[PDB]
Amino acid sequence: FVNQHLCGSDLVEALYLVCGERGFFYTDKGIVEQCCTSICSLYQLENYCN
Repeated sequence: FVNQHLCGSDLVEALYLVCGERGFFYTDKGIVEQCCTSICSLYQLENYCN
């Protein structure tokens, strides 16, 4: 969807548009530190949801 930073608000909003089913995975938070101030990788973000 985007090739820049998104941070929770967008990180979560995207993980939502990324999967759109069971609210993707968002509890442990093994990320958000490089996808908010740094760029991420839609490929990896598309693997958080089941």
